[PDB]
Amino acid sequence: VTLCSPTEDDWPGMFLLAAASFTDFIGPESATAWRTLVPTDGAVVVRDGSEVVGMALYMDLRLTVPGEVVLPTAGLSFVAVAPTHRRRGLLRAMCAELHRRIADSGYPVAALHASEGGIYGRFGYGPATTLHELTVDRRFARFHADAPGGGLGGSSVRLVRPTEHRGEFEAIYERWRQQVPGGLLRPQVLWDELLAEAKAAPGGDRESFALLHPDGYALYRVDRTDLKLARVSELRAVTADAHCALWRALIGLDSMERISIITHPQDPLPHLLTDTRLARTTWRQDGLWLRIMNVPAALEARGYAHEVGEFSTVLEVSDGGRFALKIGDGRARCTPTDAAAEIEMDRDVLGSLYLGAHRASTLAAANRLRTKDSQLLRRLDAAFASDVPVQTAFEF
Amino acid sequence: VTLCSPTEDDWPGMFLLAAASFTDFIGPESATAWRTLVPTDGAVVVRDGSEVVGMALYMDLRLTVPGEVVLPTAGLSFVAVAPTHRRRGLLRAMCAELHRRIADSGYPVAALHASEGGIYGRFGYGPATTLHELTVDRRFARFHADAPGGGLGGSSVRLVRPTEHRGEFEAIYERWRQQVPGGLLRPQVLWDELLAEAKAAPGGDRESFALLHPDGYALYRVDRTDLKLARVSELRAVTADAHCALWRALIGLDSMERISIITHPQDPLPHLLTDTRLARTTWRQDGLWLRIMNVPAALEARGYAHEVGEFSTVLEVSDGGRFALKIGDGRARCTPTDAAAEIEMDRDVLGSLYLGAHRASTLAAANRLRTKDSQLLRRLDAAFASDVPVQTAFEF
Amino acid sequence: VTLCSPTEDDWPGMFLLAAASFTDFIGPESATAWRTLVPTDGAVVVRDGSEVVGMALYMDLRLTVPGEVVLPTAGLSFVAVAPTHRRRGLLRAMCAELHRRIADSGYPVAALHASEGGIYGRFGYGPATTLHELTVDRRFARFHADAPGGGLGGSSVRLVRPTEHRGEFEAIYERWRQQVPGGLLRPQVLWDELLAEAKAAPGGDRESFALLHPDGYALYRVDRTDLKLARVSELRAVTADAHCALWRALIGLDSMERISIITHPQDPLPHLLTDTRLARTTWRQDGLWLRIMNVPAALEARGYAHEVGEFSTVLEVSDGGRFALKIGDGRARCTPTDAAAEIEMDRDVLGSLYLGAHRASTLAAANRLRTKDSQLLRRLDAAFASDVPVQTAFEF
Amino acid sequence: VTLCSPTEDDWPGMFLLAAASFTDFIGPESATAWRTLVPTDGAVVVRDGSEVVGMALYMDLRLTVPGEVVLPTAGLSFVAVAPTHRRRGLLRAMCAELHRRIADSGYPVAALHASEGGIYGRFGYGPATTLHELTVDRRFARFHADAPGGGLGGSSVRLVRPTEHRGEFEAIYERWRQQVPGGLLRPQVLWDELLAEAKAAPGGDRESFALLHPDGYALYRVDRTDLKLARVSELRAVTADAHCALWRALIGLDSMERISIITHPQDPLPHLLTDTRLARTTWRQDGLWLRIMNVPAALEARGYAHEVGEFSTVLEVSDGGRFALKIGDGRARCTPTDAAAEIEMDRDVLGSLYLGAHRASTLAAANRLRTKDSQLLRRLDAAFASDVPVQTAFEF
Ligand SMILES: CC(C)(COP(=O)(O)OP(=O)(O)OC[C@H]1O[C@@H](n2cnc3c(N)ncnc32)[C@H](O)[C@@H]1OP(=O)(O)O)[C@@H](O)C(=O)NCCC(=O)NCCS
Ligand SMILES: CC(C)(COP(=O)(O)OP(=O)(O)OC[C@H]1O[C@@H](n2cnc3c(N)ncnc32)[C@H](O)[C@@H]1OP(=O)(O)O)[C@@H](O)C(=O)NCCC(=O)NCCS
Ligand SMILES: CC(C)(COP(=O)(O)OP(=O)(O)OC[C@H]1O[C@@H](n2cnc3c(N)ncnc32)[C@H](O)[C@@H]1OP(=O)(O)O)[C@@H](O)C(=O)NCCC(=O)NCCS
Ligand SMILES: CC(C)(COP(=O)(O)OP(=O)(O)OC[C@H]1O[C@@H](n2cnc3c(N)ncnc32)[C@H](O)[C@@H]1OP(=O)(O)O)[C@@H](O)C(=O)NCCC(=O)NCCS
Ligand SMILES: NC[C@H]1O[C@H](O[C@H]2[C@H](O)[C@@H](O[C@H]3O[C@H](CO)[C@@H](O)[C@H](N)[C@H]3O)[C@H](N)C[C@@H]2N)[C@H](N)C[C@@H]1O
Ligand SMILES: NC[C@H]1O[C@H](O[C@H]2[C@H](O)[C@@H](O[C@H]3O[C@H](CO)[C@@H](O)[C@H](N)[C@H]3O)[C@H](N)C[C@@H]2N)[C@H](N)C[C@@H]1O
Repeated sequence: VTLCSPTEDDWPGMFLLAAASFTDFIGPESATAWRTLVPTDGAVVVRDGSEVVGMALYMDLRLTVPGEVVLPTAGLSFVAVAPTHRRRGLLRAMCAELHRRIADSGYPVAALHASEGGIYGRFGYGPATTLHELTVDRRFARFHADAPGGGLGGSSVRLVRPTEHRGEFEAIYERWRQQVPGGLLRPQVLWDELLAEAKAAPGGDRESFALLHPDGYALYRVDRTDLKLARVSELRAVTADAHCALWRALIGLDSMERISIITHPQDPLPHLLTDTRLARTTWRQDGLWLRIMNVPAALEARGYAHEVGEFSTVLEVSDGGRFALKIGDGRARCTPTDAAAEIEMDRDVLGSLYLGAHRASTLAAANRLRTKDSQLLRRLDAAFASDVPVQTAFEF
Repeated sequence: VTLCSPTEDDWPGMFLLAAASFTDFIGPESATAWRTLVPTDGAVVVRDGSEVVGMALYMDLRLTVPGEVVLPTAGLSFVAVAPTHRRRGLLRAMCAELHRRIADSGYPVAALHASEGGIYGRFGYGPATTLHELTVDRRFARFHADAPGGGLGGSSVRLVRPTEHRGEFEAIYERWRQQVPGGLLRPQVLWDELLAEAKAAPGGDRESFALLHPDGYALYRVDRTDLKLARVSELRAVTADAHCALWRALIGLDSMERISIITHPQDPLPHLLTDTRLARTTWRQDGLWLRIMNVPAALEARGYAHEVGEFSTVLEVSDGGRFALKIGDGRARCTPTDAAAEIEMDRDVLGSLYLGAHRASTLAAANRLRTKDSQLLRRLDAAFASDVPVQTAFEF
Repeated sequence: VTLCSPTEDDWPGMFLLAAASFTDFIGPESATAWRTLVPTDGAVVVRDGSEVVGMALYMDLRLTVPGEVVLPTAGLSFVAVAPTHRRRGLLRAMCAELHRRIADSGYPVAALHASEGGIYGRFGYGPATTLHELTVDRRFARFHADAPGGGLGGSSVRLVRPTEHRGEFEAIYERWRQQVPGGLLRPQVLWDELLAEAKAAPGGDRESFALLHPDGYALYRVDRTDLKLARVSELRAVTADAHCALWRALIGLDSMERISIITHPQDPLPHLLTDTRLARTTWRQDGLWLRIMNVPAALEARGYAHEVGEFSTVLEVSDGGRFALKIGDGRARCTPTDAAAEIEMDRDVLGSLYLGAHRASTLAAANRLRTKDSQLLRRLDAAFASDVPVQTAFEF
Repeated sequence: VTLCSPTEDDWPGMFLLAAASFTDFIGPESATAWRTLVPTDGAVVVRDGSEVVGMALYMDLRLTVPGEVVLPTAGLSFVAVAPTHRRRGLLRAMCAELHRRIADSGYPVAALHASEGGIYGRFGYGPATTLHELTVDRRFARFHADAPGGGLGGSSVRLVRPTEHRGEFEAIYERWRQQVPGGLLRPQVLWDELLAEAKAAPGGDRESFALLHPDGYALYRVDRTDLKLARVSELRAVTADAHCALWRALIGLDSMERISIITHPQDPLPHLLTDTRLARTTWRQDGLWLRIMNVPAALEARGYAHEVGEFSTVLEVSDGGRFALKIGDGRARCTPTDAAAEIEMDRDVLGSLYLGAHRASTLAAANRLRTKDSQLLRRLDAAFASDVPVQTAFEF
């Protein structure tokens, strides 16, 4: 039982572990298209002797952080251990090895989508974003008088087939993912897989449809079993007008009873209607997890709030070291130090705070970050707060 | 069809309307005990001729706003129109007559709990707090190493009967309601009714039990049909230690599978556990609704964030007039004016912003509040943000 | 095992059988009030030897048949055989004995409400009325432009306590039950029990409410578990304006989501709304069962349609004999004969046709009534067709 | 916003609008086969400017009315508007244009199947047939002694594969559709679609089977998820003997617990069983909708009841003129007039009455048809009543 990099002979064996560990595994076909994003020396395997019984890999992704700064991010995926080799310490060996490779490759941050909220708590990964499923009873849904595009006249939204307007979607998404914190770059290979999942599979999902705006798009599909529910798989909108214009079209679906969308907590849809409660939050869960690899490099690259007063403090990470942090006028200075620490927090506590979805005061009451200065807490709350609402791009 | 104040002969007719309109009507018995909080001329009735076919009233309450300031608040309750006289315009007359009396009684703000999120949107009421039902699978629940009171020793929490410790609960709640925004003063009569609902009703609710801490308490009861669920009806905790100590006791219930609590979104519970995903938000809804009656009086009495630069702007309320606002050092200056306005919003929009549950940027994207200056928006978001997270006190 | 009339000592044993056989047994308390409607030698018991192990009785009722004629009707009720003595022939012995007593007392017709549609098919009882449960989604419900009382002004419907208006309910019901086919007389003892079932029972049903009109009333209650459903237990309307005005009030219950009512197939409610489909038929079942005791007495006393041409024919009942029937201008002559039979049907087939709920053409297609004259068949459909729609009064 | 006839270049765009608006859309393949029934200039489209956003068409169909007379009927189908162009008045323009085209082609009546019972209420369409689902628990279902084919002997029903016996099915249906009111002519192209849906689709419906009587056929299939329910999609029987013969076969399916069938209210199935209540009506809805295009041409071509006295009256339609009607001996005379009106009804009210599914007394109670003569009402009920029970043919 040892650890090494995989070969071409290992890939048929890696699909077998994937299909048995992941129920939503996209088959042996699509995993090759996802492989084009995995860099060389970006995957680890464990053999027994010998059959492959452990695997874990990261992808080269581009995550947008607050202040429209794009960071190279290691996207952890395909992390699976055979049921016959658990409790031994294969995950502990694989994840510790990959982080060593991620740190050598020069990645400031590492990210993943968790299957459970307890596996990746100690590994330094913290829930950085929040998924927020909204379900709208569209039969009662009526827009507020203040909602944009209230008058009569040719609406700027069109009902189009998703595969026939690909070039337009790639352009809109690119404009979205650069200005919205949490946005990820979608390469050519990922549009290939997303657009192939739009056509109706025999015995699977229904045919997807698209609503097209010059500054946004809605990618929806009717549920296979619930023929009265339209499930919006994707909603990208650049302008505030584009968001409202796409929803007037979505509630326009007179064939449907309900419209469901997995979105972000600060979605302005509830206020867009007369009855705010008609946009019910049916489901809430953490989305994208973050592990800050390079502490000073990640904190400096992020954009902060201009509203907060200029302050300086010494921050301590569990086993990441001790860092001096200077925040003022939107930008931050971060350099390694050894002066007396004011705030003490674990590696995963910084992960949650980074994108600004979780307040430090909330984590302080939970005693996840410790400080004797209560005024410093109020300043970290304001400084880490993102100007543009945090969103989850896509699952990987 | 005429509107007037109720006499002693009207109450028997009023209880008829109340029982036919509200399914959870406490009965003609308990409604008289709730009446002791309604001031003279604080109720209105509509008769047909003659039987009463429309009623509305408010209660004298004390709401705590950001900055530990306690405001006199009109608590709109018992608002019902007979099913034989709907679409006739009885509510429009009654609510207008009560607001008149509320303004003449010098109340800065009015408050209610909505049965539907669309009825009171036009009357100036906006969702001021947010409810957040957390269901924790306690079997999988394990506390984080950072959680307070992690070591062994005699726990300061006791399992006591709620009716036998009334003096302690009243003392703890009074401390809680004064320091937490959204907190309401609970008089002698409401404590009488709360403890009356603790005892198990024949064929109804089960017997309530209490967990008592020197600085907090937990009121819970087993669900009538779900024998494995413990429903925490009330959780009040003054100190950060008390919150954690009470939750160790609640997860200590080895008889139960799940512990459910209706709380606020900023609850530190999920971070207390090793698995944050175990504290599942099963239900989300608006709680307390607010209508600002006296605009300058309400805004000046409120405490604001220090972590924002001093600014001044002219705010306009759709039909409430025009006001100049100066925010600096956590306090605000507000007086009526007629100089050009920089921000335009409806009366209900201010209600949502007041306690600081909703951000101004979110309402701006929904075009509920309008401005040309985007810098002002960022400042309004930070200034209105509550330091101590907002909580819903009780339902009325 | 012997059959005889019951004494005073038998009653405590009868209530044991009733409680063990009927789930909705009103207890030993209320069954004594129902006993005041059972005439002397109108009840039979079967003892073992000695304990009572079989019971059956009939009540002196007054059924209104087409043409506003009221016939004294024996109402079979409390028919139960102990589980320890079934498949023995106790029911066949009891029912034959009661049919002897009914015919000796001189009742033209016999009536019951069946627990299964197969037990009383052989005994001569046929499904005489059809129950029709309509559940209306009142949130979507909007009245048609042609619906009576569709303007502004004081509505003539009141929301009242049912127990405080007994005098008016009895008066309206009496006017209703006399003009509507299938209507039964309700004695003082039954109004006693009806109003006693209106009050809220601890762990049972909720408090019942009433909507009163000069020419009609509606008794409704919110379901014990479904707090968004209001069940109309009773809707007596004399005039067409009363029916419409009560349904404006019923849909006026803004507290509820759905209004359910068990009524008749010829209810004008669906056409009273803009969308006829909003009044969905959620449940269909047979109501009152009818067995003609005296074939010539019943057919003569009934009222027939004036539209059909005058015809004379000979009909035969399987074991009831052969009768010549002369139908012309509302009234009919029925005298026993030995001439050639043109129509042949079982005793229960006449029972179904009598009130005019089931057409003869439907039974002829099923071969329940036989004839070689198809022109005679069309004349039977028109003649037995009730001018005023057939309704079920109350269950017994 | 322009309305015109569709070209060949419009069809790919029309399929997109069809698939998005209809969930049960038969795909771009099958819609071409249905288009062989759409006559030249029998379709309309609305373009934006240009993309097609509104569409509506009618099919050349042959409906059988009471009296075995077959009328050419325009079958409205594919009527849909884009979700981006609703509340604009596209349906009002399209339907009015088609009604203008239908009248020019010389059609007496127009027909459709509605998605909601409120959209086509004002356009002149009324519920003309009634759907009636019956779920029979075949485990308890035992046939009555009077039911045809009682004793032993070789049954004249066979279990056959539907695709191998196309010739007989077309022969039986043609006999059925000509003698039964509501019967539609099913051309060569529609039998292609019906038999193509018989084969088991991967992940969809299961293999369809057929029961063949020389005078009737039964098309059934086991439900996708409910492996104990046999869904009878089609039951056509010419003789009353065949109807009973097929049901002995259907209840013969010992693999099933329940047999469901969407039929008509006057189905003689319950009277075939010893327990009439085993044939439970689980579902009840309106079927075919009829708009009378030519008032005198349709009324004269219909067969009326012989069992009614001869009468003459003047009928009006709100905005469709005034007509003199004379009914006697089964046939009617109708010519446009301007003499004082006796009966006043909307255009859709006549549609409901025409096929004889809805009684005039019920519609007069709901004030949908007004007359001061109550005697005239009783005669309209008897005259319009169809001798042969009305049935829904197929869904279009
Ligand atoms: C695959 C995998 C992580 C388990 O491998 P494993 O061999 O049990 O992991 P290890 O033995 O190295 O465990 C190391 C630590 O992680 C924790 N851990 C591992 N799997 C866990 C799980 N499913 N839930 C909670 N904690 C887990 C253990 O508590 C352990 O702590 P310790 O060091 O104090 O003993 C595990 O998640 C699994 O089997 N899941 C199914 C496949 C899957 O869906 N993967 C997740 C993709 S995001
Ligand atoms: C009680 C009550 C307001 C009904 O009275 P009503 O006579 O319909 O009220 P009015 O006719 O004065 O309504 C005036 C306006 O309020 C709106 N409105 C009133 N009740 C409403 C409801 N239940 N939902 C949505 N909007 C409502 C109407 O749209 C109307 O607008 P308009 O002025 O443009 O016509 C109504 O809320 C009700 O019946 N609710 C059930 C009883 C209850 O539980 N009370 C509410 C507790 S929050
Ligand atoms: C009460 C009662 C009928 C049972 O008595 P029993 O001794 O089984 O009746 P018998 O043996 O005299 O049955 C005589 C005939 O009636 C029929 N019958 C009796 N009970 C029946 C039932 N529950 N369902 C269908 N048919 C029944 C039998 O087919 C039998 O026919 P047969 O003479 O060809 O054998 C029976 O219905 C029962 O026990 N029900 C529970 C109490 C109850 O609810 N009463 C009925 C209210 S309508
Ligand atoms: C197709 C269609 C009716 C939408 O068109 P539309 O542009 O909204 O119709 P219009 O704006 O011309 O509406 C005209 C009238 O019809 C009524 N109406 C339109 N759609 C309606 C619906 N879904 N339900 C009830 N009423 C409706 C409106 O009340 C309006 O009345 P008004 O003249 O008093 O304002 C609509 O049914 C739809 O979008 N559904 C999806 C496709 C479908 O299923 N069609 C029905 C096939 S049978
Ligand atoms: N317009 C504001 C409305 O507020 C209240 O409704 C509210 C009820 O009062 C609430 O009931 C609560 O308050 C009542 C007393 O009013 C208590 O008896 C009960 N235990 C408690 O749950 C219930 N939980 C929610 C409901 N919206 C008033 N009853 C009616 C009034 O019209
Ligand atoms: N063979 C005819 C049978 O009719 C009745 O059953 C019927 C019950 O009497 C009915 O109960 C009704 O009648 C009883 C009184 O009999 C009322 O107390 C009750 N509120 C009311 O619902 C109930 N709704 C239906 C049931 N089939 C008799 N109880 C028993 C008798 O054998």
